[PDB]
Amino acid sequence: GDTSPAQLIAGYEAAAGAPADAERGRALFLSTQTGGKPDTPSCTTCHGADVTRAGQTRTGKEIAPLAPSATPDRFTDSARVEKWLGRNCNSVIGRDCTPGEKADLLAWLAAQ
Ligand code: HEC
Repeated sequence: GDTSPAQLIAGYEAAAGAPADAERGRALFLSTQTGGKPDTPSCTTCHGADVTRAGQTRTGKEIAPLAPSATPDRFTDSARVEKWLGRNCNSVIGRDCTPGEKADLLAWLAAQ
C-alpha cells in the first residue's frame, strides 16, 4: 500500500509523545463503553473478541478478520486506517480516539 504498520504506529507515537502499549490497546478494544452509540458498545461488537476470525456488521454481514495474520493487507493504507478509526472510535467511545489510543490499538492489532 502506501505505508507499513510500523510507519503508522511510529507517527501516532510521535503525536502522542509516548510509545505504543499493546496491553492497553487490547484492554481498550475488548472494553464495553457507554459514551457512544447504543448499538456499538465495543470494538468487539463487530470485530469479535478474537480478531483472527471474521466479524459481523450490525446487520449480520461478514467483516474480514482484523488480524494481519488472517488478512494480509491490513494497516497498509494510511487514509483507510484514519477513515475507519474516525468513524469507529466515534460510534463506540463517542469521540475521536487520541493518538495514544490509536498507537496502542494498532500495536496490539498489528501483532495478531
Ligand atoms: C461496526 C459497526 C464496527 C465497529 C463497532 C468497529 N468497527 Fe472496525 N471496521 C468496521 C468495518 C465495516 C470496517 C471496514 C471493512 C474492512 O474490512 O476493513 C472496519 C475497519 C477498521 C479498521 C481499518 C483496517 C484497515 O484495513 O486498515 C480499523 C483500524 C478498525 N476497524 C478498528 C476498530 C476499532 C479500534 C474499533 C473500536 C473503536 C472498531 N474498529 C469498531 C466495523 C466496525
